[PDB]
Amino acid sequence: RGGRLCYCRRRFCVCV
Repeated sequence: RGGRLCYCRRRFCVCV
């Protein structure tokens, strides 16, 4: 429920 994941683009990632 809600949201929780880390996106990875190029050579850097980010959470929420």
